[PDB]
Amino acid sequence: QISVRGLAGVENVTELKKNFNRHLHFTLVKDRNVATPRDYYFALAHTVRDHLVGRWIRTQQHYYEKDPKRIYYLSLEFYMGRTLQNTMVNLALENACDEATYQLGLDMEELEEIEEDAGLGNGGLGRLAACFLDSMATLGLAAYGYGIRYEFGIFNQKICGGWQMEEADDWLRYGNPWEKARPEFTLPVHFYGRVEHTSQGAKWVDTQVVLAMPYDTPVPGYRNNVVNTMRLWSAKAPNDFNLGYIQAVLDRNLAENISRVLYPNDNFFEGKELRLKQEYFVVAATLQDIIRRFKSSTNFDAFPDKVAIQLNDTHPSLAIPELMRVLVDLERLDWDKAWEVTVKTCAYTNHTVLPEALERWPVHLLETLLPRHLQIIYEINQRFLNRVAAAFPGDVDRLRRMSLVEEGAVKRINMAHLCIAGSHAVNGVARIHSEILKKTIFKDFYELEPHKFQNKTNGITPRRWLVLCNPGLAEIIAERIGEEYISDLDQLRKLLSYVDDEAFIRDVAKVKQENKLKFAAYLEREYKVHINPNSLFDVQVKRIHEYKRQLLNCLHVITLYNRIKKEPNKFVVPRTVMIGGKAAPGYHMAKMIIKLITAIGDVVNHDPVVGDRLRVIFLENYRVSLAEKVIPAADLSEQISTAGTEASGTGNMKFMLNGALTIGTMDGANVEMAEEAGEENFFIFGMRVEDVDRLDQRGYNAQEYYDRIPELRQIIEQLSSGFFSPKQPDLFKDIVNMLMHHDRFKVFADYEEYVKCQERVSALYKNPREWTRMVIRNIATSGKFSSDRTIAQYAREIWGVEPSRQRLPA
Amino acid sequence: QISVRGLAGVENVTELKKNFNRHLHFTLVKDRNVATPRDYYFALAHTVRDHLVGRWIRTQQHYYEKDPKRIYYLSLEFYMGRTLQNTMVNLALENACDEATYQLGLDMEELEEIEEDAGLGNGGLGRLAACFLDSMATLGLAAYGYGIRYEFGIFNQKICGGWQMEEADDWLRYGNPWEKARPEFTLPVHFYGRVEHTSQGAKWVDTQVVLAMPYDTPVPGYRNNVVNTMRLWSAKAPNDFNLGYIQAVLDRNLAENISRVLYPNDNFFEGKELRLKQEYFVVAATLQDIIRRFKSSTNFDAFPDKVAIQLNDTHPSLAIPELMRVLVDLERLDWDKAWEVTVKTCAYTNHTVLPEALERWPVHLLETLLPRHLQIIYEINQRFLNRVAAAFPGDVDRLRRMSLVEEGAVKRINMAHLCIAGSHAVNGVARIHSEILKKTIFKDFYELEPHKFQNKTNGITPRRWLVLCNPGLAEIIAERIGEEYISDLDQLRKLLSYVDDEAFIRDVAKVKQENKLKFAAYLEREYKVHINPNSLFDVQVKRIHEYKRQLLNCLHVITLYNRIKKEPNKFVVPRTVMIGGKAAPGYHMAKMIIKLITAIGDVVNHDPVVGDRLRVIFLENYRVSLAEKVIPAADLSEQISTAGTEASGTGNMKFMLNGALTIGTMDGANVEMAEEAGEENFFIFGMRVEDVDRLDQRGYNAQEYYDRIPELRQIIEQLSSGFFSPKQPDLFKDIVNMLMHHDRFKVFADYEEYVKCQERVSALYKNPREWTRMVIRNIATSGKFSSDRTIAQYAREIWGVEPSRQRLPA
Ligand SMILES: OC[C@H]1O[C@@H](c2ncc(-c3ccccc3)[nH]2)[C@H](O)[C@@H](O)[C@@H]1O
Ligand SMILES: OC[C@H]1O[C@@H](c2ncc(-c3ccccc3)[nH]2)[C@H](O)[C@@H](O)[C@@H]1O
Ligand SMILES: *Cc1c(COP(=O)(O)O)cnc(C)c1O
Ligand SMILES: *Cc1c(COP(=O)(O)O)cnc(C)c1O
Repeated sequence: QISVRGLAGVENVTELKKNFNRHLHFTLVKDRNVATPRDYYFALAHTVRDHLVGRWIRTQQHYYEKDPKRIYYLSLEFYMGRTLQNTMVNLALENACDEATYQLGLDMEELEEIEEDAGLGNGGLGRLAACFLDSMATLGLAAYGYGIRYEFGIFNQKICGGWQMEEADDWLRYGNPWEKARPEFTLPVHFYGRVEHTSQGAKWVDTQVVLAMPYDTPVPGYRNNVVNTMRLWSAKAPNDFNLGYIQAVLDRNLAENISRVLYPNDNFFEGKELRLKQEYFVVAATLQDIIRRFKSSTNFDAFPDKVAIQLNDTHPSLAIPELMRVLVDLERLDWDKAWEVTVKTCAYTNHTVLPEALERWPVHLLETLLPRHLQIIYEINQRFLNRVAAAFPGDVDRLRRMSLVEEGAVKRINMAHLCIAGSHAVNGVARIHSEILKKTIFKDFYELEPHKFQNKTNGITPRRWLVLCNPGLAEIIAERIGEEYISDLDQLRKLLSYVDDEAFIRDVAKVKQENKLKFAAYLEREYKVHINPNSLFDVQVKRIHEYKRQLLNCLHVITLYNRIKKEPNKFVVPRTVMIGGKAAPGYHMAKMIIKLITAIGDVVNHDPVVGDRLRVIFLENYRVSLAEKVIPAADLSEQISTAGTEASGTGNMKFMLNGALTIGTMDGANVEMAEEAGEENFFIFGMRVEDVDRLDQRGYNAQEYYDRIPELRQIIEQLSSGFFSPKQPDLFKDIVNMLMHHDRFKVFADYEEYVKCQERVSALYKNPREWTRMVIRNIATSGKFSSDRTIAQYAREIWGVEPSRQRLPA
Repeated sequence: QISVRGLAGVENVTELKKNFNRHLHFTLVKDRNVATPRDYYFALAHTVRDHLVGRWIRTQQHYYEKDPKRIYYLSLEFYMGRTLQNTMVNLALENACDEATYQLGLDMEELEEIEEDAGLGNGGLGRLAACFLDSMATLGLAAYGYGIRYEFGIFNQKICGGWQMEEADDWLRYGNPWEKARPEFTLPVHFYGRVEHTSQGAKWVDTQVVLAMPYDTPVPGYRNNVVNTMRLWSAKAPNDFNLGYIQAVLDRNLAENISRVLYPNDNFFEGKELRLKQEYFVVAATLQDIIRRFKSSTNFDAFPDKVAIQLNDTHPSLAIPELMRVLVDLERLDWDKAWEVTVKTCAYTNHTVLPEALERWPVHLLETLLPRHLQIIYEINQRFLNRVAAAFPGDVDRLRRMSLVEEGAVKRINMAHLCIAGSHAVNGVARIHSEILKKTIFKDFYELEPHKFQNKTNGITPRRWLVLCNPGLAEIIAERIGEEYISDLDQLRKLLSYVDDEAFIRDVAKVKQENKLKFAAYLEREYKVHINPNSLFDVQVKRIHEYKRQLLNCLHVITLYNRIKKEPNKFVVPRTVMIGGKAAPGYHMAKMIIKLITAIGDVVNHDPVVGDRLRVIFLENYRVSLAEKVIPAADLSEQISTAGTEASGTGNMKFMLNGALTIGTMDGANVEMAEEAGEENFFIFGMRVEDVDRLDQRGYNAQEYYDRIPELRQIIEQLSSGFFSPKQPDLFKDIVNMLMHHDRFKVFADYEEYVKCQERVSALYKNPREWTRMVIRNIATSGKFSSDRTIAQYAREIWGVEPSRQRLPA
């Protein structure tokens, strides 16, 4: 059908059809008389998977022979989404599979919808890791993603009576065809125990053992025949575990719980023992695998030449003391030499400055769980602080500020400080964020070792986030500039030559309109909700958080509603306002925000005076597969975090690539997006970081805004009085109280500028041609935000390896 | 190589080789440079499995079209053992696979040893169910085995310092290629709750739900292209289960524990809640499946014409009240009609008369777990006792004896009484056992309904238990009488014509000698133990129990040792005495017996005066795969249970078929074995059932035997004084005390006759030709003990269906 989807050759189509039938019979043990759509999905998945195998084996053989430097990306989260379409895209099989299934009487798009997301992450951080794996394969790096195979990923969200309910994501129920269990490479991981000091070193003894069993998933690069590995560990009890008899067998669940469930907090630290066990489990199993592979190449001098470990935030920070443990206690290196190797091997990426998100573990937990690691951390701390003391003599407050050990009621270890001390490079994830790190929370460290600090602005893969989810847009682009841009996104700059081209303008607008119709149909079909596809699609999709300010959007929506009710017969640009995202189950305020959004919808969507000029929809169960549907359909991307709080954002980049305009604060990567596109082509509003600092210095008083802005006072009085909750008039009192007296994120301070900026959005939407021209200017300058760019920078500036676009032989 | 193993055609061998290579690459994702023997085993298993698929689909299609009466065999245990060789045997692929693997440079026997037993049973009862499934497929019956897929089967036994240790049997660790998960046919099962009485019937409400997910395993018939199904249920929590958040997800293990582990008791009742949950889980899921299949053929009159349910002991007895529940509460049949259907559908097999093995559940457990079922059982009981009262008016003691409800400290439900009331047929498992049932524990029921009571003497499948484990013997038989006997074992009678044939005599003895050499090599290789292959191999393998009297064997062994020490320079026939079997983990006396056997070995095996004239070996981890090795190697089969205690025995039959002579009491099927072969060709000793009754009437006094038999007194004094435990002289005091004062199984009473009979064994072994002739007379008369005979009797006399030997098309 469309060019970028590859060839449908007769030989290939014939072969796919016979292999589909073979799997249906032999693999699934079904015949066509009783097979369901799910069986058909599985038959196609196995058929496509077979095409990965030769390339997977050959890639891994190639790395064994050539022995390149290996990159190990450690993360507690990999938010992969679905695999079938991505695999077809990267192997150039999409049109052939479409044809084959068509000839068998099946609709491939319908089969694609059966696949479960692999939801092994919370949001941005987990999805970044997934985009990174795609880029590393596409750039030919010998890279491995290491994580935990959670039995239950991020919960499925149901909305009941306007409230979030959680249900378990039993994603493995029907089986996962994309992983390969590797029980033969199972490794032991130790917990608890005690340390004995002998004549020749410390010994960690009397430990409890849990086994780590690996499952490998292939990660195909884009049309280069490279297939890298994501290895995820699963917890298993040893067979003599607890070994009256029946109870001992049932108690194996105590060990196996380590990999049972993903902690569902986004940008928040919950200091529970089970989470710490997860963090050590992934690190301990991974490092044995790394060392095994290194020895199969005595001399650890070369370790940093052959190994890079990248820590995705502090979650795998125990890699640092674990590597020291292994080198010192087991390989018998002297401390100084072990430390040199460790520092040169490890690098740390910071993804947040919010204090409630920073990991600070109680010493007593580490003392009990990981006694040798605590000893090592103390020794690291003493030696580090000796360096600080020599560099800044007499500066005793610096010593307390920089210590890895925080004093107080409960002593804690600051894991971010540990990562900086033990890494040769520390980066933030957007230019403003990296600058904030050097100016504020890591200022002391930057003064001591300025060379360590870098920036690596985040990106997204244009395979998943354009070609896969928006084939219509990919095609009209390819018609003009060819296909090379899919792995070299900077080529989209060539589209600036088409900003006055009437045909291109028409095609860009038609693709958006088709995406909007398709999404509006999806809504009716799966959720019996009826929306106007000619309205402006105004979307904020992301995790629910105070700092992301879904509440500010809410205030705007109520303002629009009140303005309509005040002058019903005046024309306003029609909007469909869509807000979606999950709240952490324990985060009461975030759950209240969801209820507020649905409550606003209940009033607005049923007011006959409003008609279809304003609709407010809560998009349930936002996840990667839903992002792939809604983002291509959006007109306006809401990126409205308080300046200084969103380290980067990546949803922002997805919307830019897909032909939405952005309304946003100068926060995270929004700053670089505006710089690339031009400030004239971006709807920027609100306080900058320096304005937030000025407000904090004199003191934020929300009452001042309430007193001076009548439209804002009206809304607060409506909330307080029960206008949006007639049967429970005091329902939103927690929200009002927070806004009025302890709002850390200054919602009222950006309200006026936000509403005024939204008026400018509506004015531009009234002129379709000029709206579309501004869109073309955004799409054309989105190239910087490819994760191929990001990964090439990590490769050259941190890992010391050169990317390659050269094909392996097929 | 050998005839009965089928053809090795060039086309077939070529095809097997290419499919082996295909699976190795695509299924296992390995190349030949890194593949291990385990990968090679899996490649062969997938290759052989592919040959089952077409026949499996076609068989099940055939039953859908023809709609025969379906037989459902319900059991808590299916002791399947390994599947690879059995599958090759039944599909006539053994020689082709041997050739294919040979050409690939692999030894197929070595690959076969990698497969784990499916150990989903304790011993005889579980293995009977497995032999039955093989026979039902071989006889063309539309039969389904339904059970529980335990995550952990019977424990692996380790011997440490002479003591049994248990370790978990993690049989699924590397995956099970023989099962097919069928998550799409998952069914709900209810627990707890309460009963509400409405205008139109009872309602069971407020229940907790656990899901039952089926896994299907193919059961191939012998060369008839029939492939039946064994469906095993696995417990899954619903996704809203318990739905702070993390704990709710972790607590899913509470529901999933139902299928976690097999209770490891043989012929013993442990009345625990988890066991009751297992019993209901299998019954409830199975009956929904049965009813679904029946409706896909409103009129339940025809149900008994289309369905037979066979209860393997009382473990699935809840089928009776569950079927009533469904028919009355859900389908709204009147009680009398529902009862008629239930009785005509269900049949019960009893496998034990030991009081400690009979299931009697406390009413309070059923009250809490299964409140509606208790109500139904009470109603069954009232209506049944009304029938008793009308038949035997005024006999009030009969009413109390026959009641389903046992009065006492705790009221209990007698499940055997429930099964008899609700079944149209009740059978024992050997003629003497069936007679005991009518004379003793079920006498009252027999008087009320004599027509219900039958006998079905047990059997064993000659596919696994001759062709597979003893190909050498199968071959020399086939050379004389052809291959037809493998599915018509009565043809072995033709071998009586060869009892004076010098060539046949030589071949039978050579096959035994080769089996003994092979087993002696296995011992050294895997357990560094050195045995004399010219000695008489004297073997007792079976679960450790007081009633099976491993202790009586022990007394004989010590007697032989003491006789040697008394006259060292006299000739005695050399013996290797092998005893193996698992003890239930909670069964203290059985664990002490294991320790006694190893302690005797420690003394005997290291006494230089004994030399290699007597060796005592404890065979560790006895299980189906070990039985397949040791049974072909045995000379003498020890079947020495106290008369009246072993309902049938099936090991006895395995030894007979494989060329061992039997020393045994007249118990269980030993009686029929002696009758078939001739008493002259069997070493029979000891009390008959009527002698045991006479002793019980006057009172068993063990001291009398101690006082009159000096050889016996010597042994007891050795045990008591610490001769077999120097460092712990009082180690065996529990054993001595039991023997002397509370031996329910009268070990001393059979001692003299046993020792004298063993002397006759030794005398015959000195004459190889006459020993071998007696062997031929046993093998030749073993035909009755095929489970094909057994199943044809169930089919004709209980289920009302005709067996068929006709091939389905391939
Ligand atoms: O760099 C990728 C993204 O990482 C998010 C992130 N930081 C910390 C976490 C986090 C902490 C604890 C548990 C789970 C996730 N998540 C930031 O909020 C985004 O701005 C950023 O675009
Ligand atoms: O009929 C097959 C075999 O069944 C055994 C048996 N009866 C009850 C059980 C039993 C009870 C509770 C839990 C597990 C197993 N096992 C008998 O002891 C054998 O004689 C007989 O040959
Ligand atoms: C991209 C993405 C995110 C991150 O969005 P932000 O707006 O940067 O927070 C979160 N969730 C899902 C499912 C995503 O695809
Ligand atoms: C046949 C068999 C049994 C039953 O043996 P009996 O001597 O009848 O108790 C027990 N266990 C295994 C592994 C068997 O193969």
